[PDB]
Amino acid sequence: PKIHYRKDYKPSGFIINQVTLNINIHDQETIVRSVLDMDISKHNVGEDLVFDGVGLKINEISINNKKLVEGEEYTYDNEFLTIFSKFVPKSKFAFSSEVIIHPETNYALTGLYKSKNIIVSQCEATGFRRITFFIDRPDMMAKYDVTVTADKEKYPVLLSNGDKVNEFEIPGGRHGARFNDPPLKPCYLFAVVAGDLKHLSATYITKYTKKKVELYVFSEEKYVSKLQWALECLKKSMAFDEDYFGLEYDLSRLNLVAVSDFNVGAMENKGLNIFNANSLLASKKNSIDFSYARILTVVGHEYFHQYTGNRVTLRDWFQLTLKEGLTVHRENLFSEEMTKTVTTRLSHVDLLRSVQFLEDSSPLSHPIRPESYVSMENFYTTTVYDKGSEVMRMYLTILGEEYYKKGFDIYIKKNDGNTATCEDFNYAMEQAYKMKKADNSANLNQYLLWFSQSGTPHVSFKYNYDAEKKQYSIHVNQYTKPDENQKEKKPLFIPISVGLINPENGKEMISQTTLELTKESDTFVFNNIAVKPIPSLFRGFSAPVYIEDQLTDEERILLLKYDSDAFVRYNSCTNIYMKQILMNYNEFLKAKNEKLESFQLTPVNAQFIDAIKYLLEDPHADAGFKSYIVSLPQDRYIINFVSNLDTDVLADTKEYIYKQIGDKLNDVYYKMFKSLEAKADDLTYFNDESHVDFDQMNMRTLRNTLLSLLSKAQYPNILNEIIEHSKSPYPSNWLTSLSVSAYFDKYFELYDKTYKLSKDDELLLQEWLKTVSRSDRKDIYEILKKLENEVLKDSKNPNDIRAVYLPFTNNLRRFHDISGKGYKLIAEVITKTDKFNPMVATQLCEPFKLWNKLDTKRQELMLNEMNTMLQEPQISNNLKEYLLRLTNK
Ligand SMILES: CC(C)(C)OC(=O)N[C@H](C(=O)NO)c1ccc(-c2ccccc2)cc1
Ligand SMILES: [Mg+2]
Ligand SMILES: [Mg+2]
Ligand SMILES: [Zn+2]
Repeated sequence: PKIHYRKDYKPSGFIINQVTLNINIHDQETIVRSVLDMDISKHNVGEDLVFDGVGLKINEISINNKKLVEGEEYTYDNEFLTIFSKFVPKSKFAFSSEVIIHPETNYALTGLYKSKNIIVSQCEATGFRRITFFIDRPDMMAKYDVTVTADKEKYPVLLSNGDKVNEFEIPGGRHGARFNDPPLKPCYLFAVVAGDLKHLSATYITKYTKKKVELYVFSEEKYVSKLQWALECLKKSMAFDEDYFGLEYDLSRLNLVAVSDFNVGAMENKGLNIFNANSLLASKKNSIDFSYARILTVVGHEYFHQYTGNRVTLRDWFQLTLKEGLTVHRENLFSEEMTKTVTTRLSHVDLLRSVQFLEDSSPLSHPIRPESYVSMENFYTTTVYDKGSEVMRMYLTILGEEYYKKGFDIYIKKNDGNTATCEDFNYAMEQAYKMKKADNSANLNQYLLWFSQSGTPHVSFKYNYDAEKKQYSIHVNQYTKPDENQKEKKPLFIPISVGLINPENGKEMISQTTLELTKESDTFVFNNIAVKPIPSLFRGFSAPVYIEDQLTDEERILLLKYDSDAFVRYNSCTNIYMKQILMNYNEFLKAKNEKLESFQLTPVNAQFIDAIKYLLEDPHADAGFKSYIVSLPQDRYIINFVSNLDTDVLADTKEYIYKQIGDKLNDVYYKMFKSLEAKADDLTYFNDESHVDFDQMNMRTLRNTLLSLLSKAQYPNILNEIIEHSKSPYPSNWLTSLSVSAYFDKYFELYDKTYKLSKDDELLLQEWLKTVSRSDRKDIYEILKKLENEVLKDSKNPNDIRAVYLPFTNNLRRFHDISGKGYKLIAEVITKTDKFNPMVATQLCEPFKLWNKLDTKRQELMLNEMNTMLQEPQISNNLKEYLLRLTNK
């Protein structure tokens, strides 16, 4: 099993200048003819010519139109084509090949494959080698001339990168289209699409050069009515890149295409972006609210790649976070500006501190620029993407908007049209840093540690106030736990956005301030501080760290009520909850361990409950924010703070705390559920697909959150509200009515009712599957078996498989059943999926990521299932490598 090392990067001994492809799609096979115009590079040392080529059936290969013969002149082992150097020309030459591939049975969804009745490619990272021979690495830049042919009736729409320069009929009911794409690109940005596609289109005029850009969004005919929001999102994306970054689209056309079978959300192939249908298609009748932010995010993300990834590309795959962290950051700026809701930023933090922090404290922990890899398909992690985006965001926090924009433009101007590394970006930011600090001595050398050092830093605080001196001190300490990547962790450049709140009137006591912590510890002193403040720390979540604020619950309540920063308010709430959770957890644990006949639990702080009521009853407070304060922290966040976590004890702990708060606030919750109805469920724009109101969707989130709390509590006659809710036109509402009805005898009636509403829309049915999967049912294992037999069956669609099983794995009480039956079940699904789609099989391993954080019995149960999966004779490279790293084998 070959390990690739970052330190080992060396340029190729060859050059590929021109790619000319003929892709001939037939019923039982696809024939790919390729001519590569090549040359010898300055780094060449007379080596064999070795192409990547995986699963290809060779008809013939040639050099300069002379047929090569197997054994004497070349070898092929289904992975590498090796042409012996004595037969490799010493100057410019042409290599040609004809291979047969089989998209119809390509269920791994990499290379060229069939999704329903659409032929589509997915080449990032190393998929182009599954289509034809190539030196499949992103620093091999070439020009592409691509012809596609196919049955005209089955495949009337043909697409590839660049301009369509010819269309022609072919005897036998076939037809062809030729696409020429002169600008250099890496092969992972190649794409082809063939199918009976329908479209919506628009013309966009660029802000400065006034170029007309044709925008096309495509789907199968059945779902063409779900394309409108995507087209709007694309127009929004283009405008934002223009307005914030001064960047215009450079091509005459941009196509977006939805397909049903896709391993991830979408892919940024140049001028031809390809999407999981669940991240492009929506309608108000057939989609839950979450779809609208999802499409905005994913469309935005692939568009922003056109600069950060496509025009400025990667030298090698170790630089992945340079395009992904940066593009996620750009998409976050975009979405925050489009939604105008504080919950956008909060949702990203919530995801980072649960999922990414868990990864970073797991055996899988890696820095955002790893030192090695075995599987590129396993490389696309929340660390690289989401911690990457926070590292990219910190530059903006450090520099401020004006100088950040200056640095970013330096990066784009200097590297446009070329490959780049993480150092190039840091260099550009450093120039802006020098400008900002007004001295050419300033540098960001220490900042590079964010790329190389793994683990989550812990930042802790102590305070001092001298009333006579009016002098306030913040003592700050950072620490990163040693792990397998660094025995000794170095201090990072940590920017700490801070405010000081006057506790008597809630007002700001200082101007905007970002502390630059660059040592293991520092003391920051403030003069003329008239009264002892409450510090507002890491505003906007200004660094990806564990925050230990060392504040009392009284101080945290004051911030929650009166601070100006949404994240600090939310975090203060989070911290109050965590203190309660840890306390009650240990009390339940003791009772379990000692087999106590009686014991005491510490109640929830009454002033905290009062503060929640205060905020809920404030008509000017934000609905989305309100939904966060009545929800306990995610389980995957909590587990970062507890050793040997007993999931049953945690379930009892959460139950107690929710019941404590509900016993006081349920009447408030109910009053709000009712008073919010009018605005939340307003139908005025239900048939306008371009009208999207993120505040109104947040009101529905709040209502559905409250309905869940009230239902669990068996609030008097709440079943009436549930039934009425099931009749709402909004799928977010009537799917919610299904999951909250879990606690009542009407569950299977709503099950059938909502299934009937869902079954005739592919994506809606998948949302229904998720709702059933995450239902809080005691008979959930029987229900999953029912889903398997009646709906899922032997579908190889990753959306179907993920919908049925992943939400269930978040059922704390049931998935972690002490019998191990839940672990057994998902391991069986992983092994089954691994036979046809290793990438998705590895995704389905996600619940096992915390295995060594659980109680010893559950660790053993999980470890056993992973060892069982590892012993399967037919285990994929993906799954084997992943489980070996996860189990520390
Ligand atoms: C959600 C968000 C938008 C952040 O990301 C995604 O939807 N897609 C990613 C991505 O970065 N798109 O730009 C992405 C991730 C992985 C692949 C891949 C890698 C190997 C093989 C096959 C596929 C391909 C794409
Ligand atoms: Mg093959
Ligand atoms: Mg299907
Ligand atoms: Zn991306």
